[PDB]
Amino acid sequence: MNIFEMLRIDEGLRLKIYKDTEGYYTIGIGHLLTKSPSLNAAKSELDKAIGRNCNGVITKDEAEKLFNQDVDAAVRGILRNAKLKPVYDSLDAVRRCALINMVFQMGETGVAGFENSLRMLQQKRWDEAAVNLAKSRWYNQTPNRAKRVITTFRTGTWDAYKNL
Repeated sequence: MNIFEMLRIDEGLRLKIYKDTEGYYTIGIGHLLTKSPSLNAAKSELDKAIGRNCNGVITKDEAEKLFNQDVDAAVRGILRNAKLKPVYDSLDAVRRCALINMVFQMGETGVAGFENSLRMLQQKRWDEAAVNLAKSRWYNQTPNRAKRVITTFRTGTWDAYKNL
């Protein structure tokens, strides 16, 4: 299993503009288009992102291209972030995937907001950190996905996804 397959499981793939769990306009593999209520603002952003007149729809190829860009940007973001980089560097390969997953869903800023949990991960206090991560809006809003990520940090294996 790898970051791409993990994220493809968590986000799904949709080839027509859709609304995410928060109600925002998204397309592909969790690619947020805009937080704006306008489907028109969304269709404009989409065309700008793809470089063609899409009319709210894209091909598999376009979805994957967007996905490659987003995972890349998430990774580069972590490495440039002063709060995030040290944590990332301290982790093993599977757990690194869990942090990337959080960053892709919630942005750098958002994850950087989990101060206490980050400190516990850096310390390698797995169980403690899993309990702390669960005390967030994130966990209450998307509990099954949060649980999968949480189990990933807790165990350092892909068991939560080997099911799926």
